[PDB]
Amino acid sequence: SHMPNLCVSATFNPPVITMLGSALREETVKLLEQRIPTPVKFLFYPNPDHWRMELSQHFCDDLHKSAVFLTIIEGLEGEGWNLRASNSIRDSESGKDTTKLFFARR
Amino acid sequence: PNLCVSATFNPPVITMLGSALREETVKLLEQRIVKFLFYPNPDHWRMELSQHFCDDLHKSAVFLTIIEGLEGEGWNLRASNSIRDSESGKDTTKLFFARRN
Amino acid sequence: GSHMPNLCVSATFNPPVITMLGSALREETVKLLEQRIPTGVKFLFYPNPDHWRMELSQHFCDDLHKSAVFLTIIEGLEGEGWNLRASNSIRDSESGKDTTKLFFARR
Amino acid sequence: HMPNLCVSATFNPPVITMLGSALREETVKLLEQRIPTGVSVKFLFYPNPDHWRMELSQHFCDDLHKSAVFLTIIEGLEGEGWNLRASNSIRDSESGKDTTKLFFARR
Ligand SMILES: [Cl-]
Ligand SMILES: [Cl-]
Ligand SMILES: [Cl-]
Ligand SMILES: [Mg+2]
Ligand SMILES: [Mg+2]
Ligand code: NA
Repeated sequence: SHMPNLCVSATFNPPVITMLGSALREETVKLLEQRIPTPVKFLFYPNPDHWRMELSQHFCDDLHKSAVFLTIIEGLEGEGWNLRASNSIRDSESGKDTTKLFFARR
Repeated sequence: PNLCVSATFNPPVITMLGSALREETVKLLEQRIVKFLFYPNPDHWRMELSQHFCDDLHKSAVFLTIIEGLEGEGWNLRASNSIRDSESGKDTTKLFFARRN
Repeated sequence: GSHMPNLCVSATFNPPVITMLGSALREETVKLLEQRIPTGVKFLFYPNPDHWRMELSQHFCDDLHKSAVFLTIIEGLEGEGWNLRASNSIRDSESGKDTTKLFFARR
Repeated sequence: HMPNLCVSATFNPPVITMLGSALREETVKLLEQRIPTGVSVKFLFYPNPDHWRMELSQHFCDDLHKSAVFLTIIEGLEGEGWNLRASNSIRDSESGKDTTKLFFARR
């Protein structure tokens, strides 16, 4: 170990954001839960340990999805997490798209 | 500061989000890639090429011009992703940039 | 082999099938990942193209566990001197399977 | 002013296109030799936009061979001074074709 990474995954719609990473501190999660709506919360779950936020009453179009990704990337960069890679898929039957963002420590 | 550029085809619709994006950078891209129009909430620049059709090769050329234009302005490419929507027949690609500072 | 070797790790779901390509991938790295991935079974070697393959036949990874699998692979490989450079993913509507690729370069 | 390169690969049959004004023909020839070796043909030049295109009409690549093609391209380019920065991919359900893009920078 000693090489911590972070994965943020975002599925739409409705928006469901998950954050995974062994060195991810709750204080980082709390900073992002204030940025993303700009009083919805991230809930913690184990195996694998992660934080999950669902915006049940929200619908994001392409522009607002771009804004969500940007706020996450900017918030995490300020916390010492650098963006290294991303990927995305769209599921034709559910009509949902999922995007993953991978970060490394500097 | 970071920047997200999103490009949907077809017709081409290019959106650029990032508070630190200069209007001078936007103008350089306009000449490289009709104009980008500014809109608030969220603050962004949007260019729509209604009378244009870009095939796979021209989509690659559009991405390259955007990346090269932004690199010269101090924005480094960090990641990308893409999806194709089977019902609309449209594909959307995102390009993420970070400042070299 | 002018300037530094590379790796490609591909993962298809479901069931999870992980493939690792790259001539410079040492068997010691493959063993470390074998211990890591279930925590988040062995890799078998096949030629033409040379690669390591692991199947988890009795497993069904939801989206969260897919993210955990990618993270364990990235972290394991980073500790071994392999830096993540890019990723991509597709979903096949007819098979219902998604495939994600992770590309690494030497430090 | 900074040169970048985009390599796009569509399957099946495999069609590889390379765009980037600063791409040397020596680099094109190197990849021309590497790509068939990864799966075991030439790249043709076309204008508007200027690019190199290779076909393998008599070939059908499974997911493993697609990974091998991407890896050979990345490794070949890295030796030529091109660093991998990003990738993306889509699958078209009606044509049954998948397209992957690989972006490289000289820096
Ligand atoms: Cl992607
Ligand atoms: Cl990427
Ligand atoms: Cl897709
Ligand atoms: Mg994709
Ligand atoms: Mg990507
Ligand atoms: Na990258």
